Amino acid sequence: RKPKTGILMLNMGGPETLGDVHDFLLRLFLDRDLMTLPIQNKLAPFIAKRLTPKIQEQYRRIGGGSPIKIWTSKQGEGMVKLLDELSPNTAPHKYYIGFRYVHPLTEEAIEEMERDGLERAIAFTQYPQYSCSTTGSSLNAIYRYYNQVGRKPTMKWSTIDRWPTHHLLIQCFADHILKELDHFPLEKRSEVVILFSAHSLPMSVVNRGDPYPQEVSATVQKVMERLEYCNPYRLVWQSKVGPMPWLGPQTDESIKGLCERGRKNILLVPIAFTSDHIETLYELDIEYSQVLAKECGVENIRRAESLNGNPLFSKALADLVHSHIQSNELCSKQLTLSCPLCVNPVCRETKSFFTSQQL
Amino acid sequence: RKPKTGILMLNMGGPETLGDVHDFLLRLFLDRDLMTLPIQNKLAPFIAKRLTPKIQEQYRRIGGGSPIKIWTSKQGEGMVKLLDELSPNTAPHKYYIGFRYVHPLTEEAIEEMERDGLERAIAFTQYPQYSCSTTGSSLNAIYRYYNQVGRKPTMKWSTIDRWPTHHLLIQCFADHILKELDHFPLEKRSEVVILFSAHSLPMSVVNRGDPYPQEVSATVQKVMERLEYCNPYRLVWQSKVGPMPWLGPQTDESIKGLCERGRKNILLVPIAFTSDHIETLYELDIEYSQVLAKECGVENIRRAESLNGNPLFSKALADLVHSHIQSNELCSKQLTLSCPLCVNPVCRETKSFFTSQQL
Ligand SMILES: CCCC1=Nc2nc(CNc3ccc(Cl)cc3)nn2C(=O)C1
Ligand SMILES: CCCC1=Nc2nc(CNc3ccc(Cl)cc3)nn2C(=O)C1
Ligand code: FES
Ligand code: FES
Repeated sequence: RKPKTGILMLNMGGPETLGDVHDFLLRLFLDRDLMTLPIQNKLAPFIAKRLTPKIQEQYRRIGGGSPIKIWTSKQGEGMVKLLDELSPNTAPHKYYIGFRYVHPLTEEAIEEMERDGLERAIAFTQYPQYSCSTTGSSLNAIYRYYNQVGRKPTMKWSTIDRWPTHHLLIQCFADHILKELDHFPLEKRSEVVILFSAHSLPMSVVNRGDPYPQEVSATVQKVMERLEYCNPYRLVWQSKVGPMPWLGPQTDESIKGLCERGRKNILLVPIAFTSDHIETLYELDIEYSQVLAKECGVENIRRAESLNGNPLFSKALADLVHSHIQSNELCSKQLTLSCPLCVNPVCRETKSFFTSQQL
Repeated sequence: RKPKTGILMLNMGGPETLGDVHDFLLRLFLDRDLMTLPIQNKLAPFIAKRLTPKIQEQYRRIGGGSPIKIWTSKQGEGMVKLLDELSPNTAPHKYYIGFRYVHPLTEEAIEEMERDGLERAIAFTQYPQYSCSTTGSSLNAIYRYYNQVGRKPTMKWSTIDRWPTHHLLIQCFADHILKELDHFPLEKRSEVVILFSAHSLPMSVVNRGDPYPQEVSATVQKVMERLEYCNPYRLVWQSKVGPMPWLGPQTDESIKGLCERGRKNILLVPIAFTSDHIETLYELDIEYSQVLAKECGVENIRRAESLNGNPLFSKALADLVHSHIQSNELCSKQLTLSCPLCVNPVCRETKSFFTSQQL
């Protein structure tokens, strides 16, 4: 039977092999929604070639590439198997992967969805918490695609544009935290500090009204509420690059600071990610948990397992799509409000693209 | 009958009359927990005398002084009346007001509680969301009082040090938002943007790991959950002072930004305050809603009523104390973890003061 409903899973993506690193970095630094550097179409290629060896070396240290596509695929397969049973009037369902910076690109996925002749298309961001830098840029690419080709879509579009507090997402995080708490020495379990580590944002993005920090904070609160506040916690921020101000405190300085103040039993939680990638496998697990932690005299530092192949996460994705379909929603209420200090004209056009869709 | 249980309600306070402004500013700029300044003991009286006319004029604009003491007293009386019936084994209950920067000062309240011979003393911060600059500095003052006086307490101490998601606090905000939504023209109700406006913090405090922004975000999420996401919202930050970086976006810039982008129907919500004071009556209601809003061409800008005399809020306070008593908690789990980049040694001493209390 031909596919009736397409679920486009949106992520920035990462290079699968060392050979993919250069083009990954090229697309990243060309992303005007992320950064407006001068002589962009010529300054970004210089940055890409200069940083490729360093970034190749990071991926070599975690096994040669990013696992994002593998995990996204497994999660999508499970989502589809459930949806075909959950929602037979919109079946058969097909998942598509739309990466921002590597193949398959969002634009290639849209071409395939259209070639498949879908009736309905769901832009399903894989970022639970919305940032203009993540979900916003992915959604812009969908709007831009139809604007560049100059023709209108042959499928009815809608988006699941955020889901920071979905009860099954929360249950997954709480399950992985408890599982990891069990791996500390029993005499130190109560002593463990839970560091929720989310990707940071430049302060210039925070200060123009990006909803990401507040939504990440809501995920943290719902998790800790499900855990009945069993351990103390803090929300800290990782992966800052460059010389500009970013939202802190930084994860690495917070680890170092806890250690120097007698808190040497630490549980890291990647609260803004749904699978492993360079920011967990390299930044948290190598740079912080092995190098920094040893330098500071950590007793035990562990990290909750990424959601990856947990079947409850696939259930969460299918439940989100099912509710989205039954409610006839085109987007969240939050998407109808663009950032108060937004300077990009595309954001309003992308918003209107989804709110005006024929049902 | 002799009072048995004292509830010390902690707030920064504000000057009741124009004559109180100078000493209010003096204590404010002498507070090393709130800000560090060179030669503070001679610099602060310079700043205090310089700023007194300006600040007296702000208070003149809202009727001659701060209403905080009035509202705190009404809230405390209602709390006590309920507690005497909720918890007769700890009755009679008596509330005490402990202001940081005006009379009655935290130190004066502690003296009175001790003189009254209470069996039990509860440090009940009136900030639902914890910052080291608000609740932390108030709790430090309790520890420092016993440290300076050289004696030990004659009453058993505990603290309710935060409550950002208490279900009755959330209901009060939701009720006031709905009531104010009804005062917009019906044809614009759906169009209203809800700006949750919380007092900002300097980035130097945020980057230390202060828990405030995450907890404020959690209050916002629970309110909007109760409101069923009926309107788009943003969390923005007010009351920045000085030239250093603070957490944004600023409330004033956000109002102006919305107006220039076509969102001319705005509901302000003071999400980190429990009553009116200068930041609502002057900054929000005069500086932003009358002057700024008129210059930008707002159609309707309103503000949810502060919780003030709402009897449901008094029920929330009594429910908090009652549950605190039943559970034998000395403090939240979160208080047992100091800021990872905290450089102030009193914070740990204060923490230990409460965790170590005889039950
Ligand atoms: C306005 C452009 C300035 C820039 N904004 C940026 N954001 C990021 C990473 N964003 C991110 C957030 C959450 C998650 Cl889950 C993953 C990724 N990198 N970056 C830059 O290099 C320049
Ligand atoms: C002219 C005064 C200089 C300063 N004023 C400051 N205010 C604060 C945060 N206060 C705060 C109040 C209420 C709430 Cl709900 C939350 C937070 N920090 N701070 C400084 O460091 C210096
Ligand atoms: S920047 Fe957030 S909407 Fe354009
Ligand atoms: S600064 Fe937060 S504990 Fe001292």
